[PDB]
Amino acid sequence: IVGGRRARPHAWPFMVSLQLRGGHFCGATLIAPNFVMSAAHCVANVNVRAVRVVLGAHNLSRREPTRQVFAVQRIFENGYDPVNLLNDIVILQLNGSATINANVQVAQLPAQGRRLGNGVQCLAMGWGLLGRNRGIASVLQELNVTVVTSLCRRSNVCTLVRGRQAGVCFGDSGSPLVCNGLIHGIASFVRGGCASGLYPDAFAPVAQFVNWIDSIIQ
Ligand SMILES: *[C@@H]1O[C@H](CO[C@@H]2O[C@@H](C)[C@@H](O)[C@@H](O)[C@@H]2O)[C@@H](O[C@@H]2O[C@H](CO)[C@@H](O)[C@H](O)[C@H]2NC(C)=O)[C@H](O)[C@H]1NC(C)=O
Repeated sequence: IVGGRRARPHAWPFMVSLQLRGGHFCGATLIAPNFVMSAAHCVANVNVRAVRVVLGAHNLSRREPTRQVFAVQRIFENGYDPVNLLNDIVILQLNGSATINANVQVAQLPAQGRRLGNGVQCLAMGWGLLGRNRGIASVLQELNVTVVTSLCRRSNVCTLVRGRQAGVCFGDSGSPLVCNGLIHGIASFVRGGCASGLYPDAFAPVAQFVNWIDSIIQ
């Protein structure tokens, strides 16, 4: 997240960090005790059996007892198109079920097909790069963004910060976009580099995949 701010500790208990030996590489959202939702791009070229799903985290640089770590048991895809950057969503079934508490919670999803109008206010978040040249964040970052339909296709939910350069960046892919209390997007891709101030950030439109999601998590 470029130009954002540190989130209050555990302000978003549904926020997930996907990690590999080296550490954080993508975000995710807890949508049920044993299911997380992320971007298909995140697991396209990675050894799923090596991925660690970290719940209840805030500062990735410190050892946190509030954390709960799981492995990926199964993957559910929905037609991800790596060339056109479409259907960038995947559901990862965990090797166990999370203990729901103050630091680990299930997110609320929108109604199937619900679209967001131009002007909707959302909150983007993630442990991605802090700048168009700053590196991965230690403390979870959040950012106020506005939904825009221009310079965006109907197959995406896009957002833009006006009056300054800010937005999601590398490492934020798969992270949730919260709008009106519901997870309406999954960070997918940027254009013109991070926080260009020109191209809106693109997210997978969660609302379009609700019936699919529900068929899997019950
Ligand atoms: C910046 O964003 C915060 C948080 O956004 C809201 O909550 C998110 C979880 C998501 O649901 C978004 O769609 C929401 O817009 C805004 O904080 C709210 O501020 C109002 C007063 O302006 C207050 O009454 C609410 O309780 C706050 N909500 C929360 C959860 O903190 C804030 O207004 C935004 N600022 C700007 C200038 O956009």
